[PDB]
Amino acid sequence: PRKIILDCDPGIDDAVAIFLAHGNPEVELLAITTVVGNQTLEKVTRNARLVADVAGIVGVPVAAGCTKPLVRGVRSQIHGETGMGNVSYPPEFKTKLDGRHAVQLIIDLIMSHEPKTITLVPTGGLTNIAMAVRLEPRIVDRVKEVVLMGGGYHTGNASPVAEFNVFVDPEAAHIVFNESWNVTMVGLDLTHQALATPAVQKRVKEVGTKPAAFMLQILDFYTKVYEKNTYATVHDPCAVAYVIDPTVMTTEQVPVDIELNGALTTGMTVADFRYPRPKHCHTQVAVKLDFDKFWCLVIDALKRIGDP
Amino acid sequence: PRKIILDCDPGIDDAVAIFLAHGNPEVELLAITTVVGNQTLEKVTRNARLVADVAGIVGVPVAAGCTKPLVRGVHGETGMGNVSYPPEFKTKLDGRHAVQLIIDLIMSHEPKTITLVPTGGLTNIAMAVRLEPRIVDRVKEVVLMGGGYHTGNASPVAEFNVFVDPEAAHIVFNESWNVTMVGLDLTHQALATPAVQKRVKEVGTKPAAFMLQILDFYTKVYEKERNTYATVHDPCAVAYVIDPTVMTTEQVPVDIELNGALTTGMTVADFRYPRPKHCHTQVAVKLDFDKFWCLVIDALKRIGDP
Amino acid sequence: PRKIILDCDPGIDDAVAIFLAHGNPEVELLAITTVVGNQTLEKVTRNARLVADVAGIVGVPVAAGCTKPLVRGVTGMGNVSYPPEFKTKLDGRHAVQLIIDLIMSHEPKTITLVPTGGLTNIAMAVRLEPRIVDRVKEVVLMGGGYHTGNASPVAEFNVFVDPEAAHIVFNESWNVTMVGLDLTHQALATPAVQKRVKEVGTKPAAFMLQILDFYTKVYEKERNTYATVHDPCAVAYVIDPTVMTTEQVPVDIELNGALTTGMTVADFRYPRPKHCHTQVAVKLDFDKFWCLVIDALKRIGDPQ
Amino acid sequence: PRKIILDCDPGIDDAVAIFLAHGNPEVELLAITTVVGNQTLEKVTRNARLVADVAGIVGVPVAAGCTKPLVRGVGETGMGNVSYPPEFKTKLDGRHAVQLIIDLIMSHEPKTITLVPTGGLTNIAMAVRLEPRIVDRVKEVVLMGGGYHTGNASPVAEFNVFVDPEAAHIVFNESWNVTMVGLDLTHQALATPAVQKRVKEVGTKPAAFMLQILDFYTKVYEKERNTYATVHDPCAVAYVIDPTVMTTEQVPVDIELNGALTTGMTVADFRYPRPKHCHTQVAVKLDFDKFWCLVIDALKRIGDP
Ligand SMILES: [Ca+2]
Ligand SMILES: [Ca+2]
Ligand SMILES: [Ca+2]
Ligand SMILES: [Ca+2]
Ligand SMILES: [Ca+2]
Ligand SMILES: [Cl-]
Ligand SMILES: [Cl-]
Repeated sequence: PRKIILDCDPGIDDAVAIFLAHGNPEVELLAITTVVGNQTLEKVTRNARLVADVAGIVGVPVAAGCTKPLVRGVRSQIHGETGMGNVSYPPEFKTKLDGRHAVQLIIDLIMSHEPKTITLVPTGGLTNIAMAVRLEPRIVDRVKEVVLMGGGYHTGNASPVAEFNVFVDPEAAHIVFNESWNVTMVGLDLTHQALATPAVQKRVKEVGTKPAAFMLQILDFYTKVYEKNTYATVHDPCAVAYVIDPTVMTTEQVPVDIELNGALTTGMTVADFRYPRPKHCHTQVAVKLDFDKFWCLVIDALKRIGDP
Repeated sequence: PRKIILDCDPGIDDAVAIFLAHGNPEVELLAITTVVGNQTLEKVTRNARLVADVAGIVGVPVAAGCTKPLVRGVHGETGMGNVSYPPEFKTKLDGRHAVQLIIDLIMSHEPKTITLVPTGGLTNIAMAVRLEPRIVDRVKEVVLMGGGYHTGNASPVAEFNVFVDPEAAHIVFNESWNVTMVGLDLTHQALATPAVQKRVKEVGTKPAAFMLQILDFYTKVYEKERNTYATVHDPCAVAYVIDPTVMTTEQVPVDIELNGALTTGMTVADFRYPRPKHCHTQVAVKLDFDKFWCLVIDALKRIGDP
Repeated sequence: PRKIILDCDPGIDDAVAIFLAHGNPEVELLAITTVVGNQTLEKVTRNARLVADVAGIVGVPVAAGCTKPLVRGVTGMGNVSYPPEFKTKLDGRHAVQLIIDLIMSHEPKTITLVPTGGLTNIAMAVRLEPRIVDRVKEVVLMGGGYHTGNASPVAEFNVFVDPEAAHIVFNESWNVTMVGLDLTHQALATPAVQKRVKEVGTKPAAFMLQILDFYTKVYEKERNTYATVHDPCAVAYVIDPTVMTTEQVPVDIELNGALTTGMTVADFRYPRPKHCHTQVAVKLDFDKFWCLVIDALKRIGDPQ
Repeated sequence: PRKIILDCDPGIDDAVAIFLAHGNPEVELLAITTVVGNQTLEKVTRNARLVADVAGIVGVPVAAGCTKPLVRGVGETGMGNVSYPPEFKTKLDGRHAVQLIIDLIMSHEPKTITLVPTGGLTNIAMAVRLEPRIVDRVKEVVLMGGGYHTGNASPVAEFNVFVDPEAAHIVFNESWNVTMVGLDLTHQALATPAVQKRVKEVGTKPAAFMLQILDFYTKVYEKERNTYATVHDPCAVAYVIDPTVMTTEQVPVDIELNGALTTGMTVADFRYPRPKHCHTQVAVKLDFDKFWCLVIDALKRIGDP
């Protein structure tokens, strides 16, 4: 399997990504690390433990990371005051909180495993990844690659041109996108295609298990968020899906940089589609989703998880 | 006919726009005004007089405008694209600065009858707006070639006409008048394919040969910027004035980035929903390719050999 | 006398500048041109005509200029009332065109531009007729502040209200003297100065005292100091350059910064450049400055 | 003694700061941590170990920190014209400077450690974001950097802030108390011929080391000067030793990150009315004779180790 670290801020779609990464046999979750986002670090960390309980994830450290973006002030109409819809939390989690800061855990894991065996899969702001890069620069060449859900070369949500994960910590994104490692940006241009349509939702329900139920409950809290004018798009699992099977989406190799200064455009992932296209480029952007293959991967992972 | 003022920086694109405006029966050129860009004001004013000579354009003042952008600073070519200048131009230069000519024409003509058609940097337009604010409500509308909501050429995200004077663009886009942005998203479709160039060649007149010669010169000069055939840009704005069904448009808020490290000069269009009901700006989307080239070839035919 | 064009946004301190320019014989006022500032162009143009009425200024065109800054967004004078009709007529020309016309029609190097408001008219004139730049003698402006701000921690009002226009002016090749806040915060209207103004005993003196009393109330309330009169300092420099010290240093205008937009950035590092077209005013000769102001009020007297 | 951590990029100024902290009885060095600046992290770390050897500093961990700024890109022998020894006596702690800083602050009682940065603020900012509890636990920060009316790296920016403006913005916008000893203060710490002769008369190896390297860099950087050579970084240590060595003013101070001309400026708001609360203050006027007395005294107390 491909070993991954899932760095996230759950978050309903982060939860679906955790389910996909756990249930699919082609990826091995080495850790779930959390970062401040559009819920406080405390809240998304509680949510990550909740998702890990529901999916019965054992043997995988869950470590809390950065409580604040690098430079920007902290930034919930999407995922709830909870971060996880209207779900009931247990009195007690089975999933313990690792004692390490996520940044130290990411470093420890990368430095102890063989080179080029871990893929980083960030699906929140990039603060933890950037901190780890600056605290231990040797991780950059040791990582296999980075596949992040974030950005948008021609679509914004947080602003006309910026996507939330980059927008909440542009400086951290700038750090991640300007290191020499290979980066795949699974941005809004891709993830707006990952539609949780009624048909897809019925297939989710036909699994008939506690995680499928949890998922559709949080997902129609999400669906009523996205109605108020599309179906819920489930962004973050798209990044995990690419690690499972890169043919699930097309990509294009182009330069991508992060705007830090502009009054209208801070947080933009500026992708250069001009000619000539670079024949060697460490960044690529995702373009077209294979919708059927993607939803097949998500439903297969739910079936595999069963009822822990 | 639609009266227009063509503010430009020829430029092969601007030359084709001038031919289209002059040849097409539905446009009345009131002036050709020139502006600095990546070429100097003096060079493009010489080019504009060459274009006017070749098309036989009489009775239309040609006026030189701003020599520098508002705030920003800033080979082997005989004449324009290896077409020599005559020893002296037949077309004279109007004595007035383009900024003053634009004001004078707008204020002296009845209201809501003149369309401004900028196809270079927006410096003259912005100067005229700040010097005589009454022109804004008096102008029918503005149809400019420039910008790009998901495209760039000067940078990954900015187009030349906006990039060379972002401040002037910010002025033009933030006035209350109706603005149609015919950006690179649209003009990338106006490809001068081999079949199109054969039809141009078959017009068989000196302006057609002039257009093809200069287009070829610039197709070779800028070969490294393309993955397909040469395109023409600026005439698309004139075409929109002639027949607005030549392209589709979407009403959307558009603003100009002025202080981005990577994005200065970007036309930032907000496509998010909900889209505002009343937008004074719209962006051009899809070109009617056959109709566009039919208009261009028709204008050349009608110009004939002056 | 040195011919000047006084470009202003009255404004009590602009009023004092107009009085100084009119009353002192070393300067010849060719025009008073107005520009939008903190008050609208219409309002400061009414104020300029009022000030011209009060001082009996005749033969000097008063021309209204730009209604808006280049790019940025935006019961007579203090408590004096306007007359029902001004004696001073509003010129028909836009200030930008009047500035161009005067410069092009006079011999080269005979006119000094004295801006004491936002620089919008000056910048427009520069871009519309670039020949004025080499033709102007120099520019002496009240604006900016190399180590002092008021509109922000680091920006002065006149530059802050139109940074792009200031950038245009400071980056042309003509000679620029920046009389900024570092200098003008010294031009204090102390009780002794106000008593000497009172004792001139003319209607223009009493006008200046009334509006500067309106000004002292707001400077005590908002800055915890006596009233400073900024704009006449720039006129004073044209009258007599020994009224203040200057230092020749590069100066540029910040346009982008989140904290520093509008700042006049002066480079005091060594080595200094041998050829520098900008200089900044530093130390005011207080007694000489206020002497010049009082002498001009006495010369105007109670005018025709 | 007041416990400090000296986070630095030696650097002859930093060397004098280290000598002053080591020789003066009022301060106790808990650690010397290094950060990239104008010279590479590797180089200034070799320099720090050289300085520690020369001063005979034992029992004080020397730890290498960040090799790059947070966001921005980056006859000499060893240090100036002093060659390194074949092996240093002073060993490198194995911890990253950022982890040593956190460990020291978290293991000591609250409000007993003063951070004294004299290089880019990258390590400090990283430690803040990795372990936010350090911010309330630190007694205060006294940094050499910035310039409210003076620049060297640009017309308005000082090198330490300019090399990592983002890390400065982090350090200046935390709630802890910050004293900025900037160029407006330090341009006064002149090393006049009188001072240099007195330093020479101390007659020790550290004194000759300081004079030799300062002379080297004074010649190399003398067209950028209108007067004698200046020491900068020890002024922050001097403040910790005796706050009356310089005057201060409480004013808001922020860091410009997106200016065309002004990125890296410490923007100090001197306008009235001054705010209710200020957690930052700037140094203004130096007690010249007391500062140089303190430096020469530290050199005498160190002796020849
Ligand atoms: Ca997420
Ligand atoms: Ca053009
Ligand atoms: Ca004024
Ligand atoms: Ca010690
Ligand atoms: Ca240092
Ligand atoms: Cl003269
Ligand atoms: Cl000075």
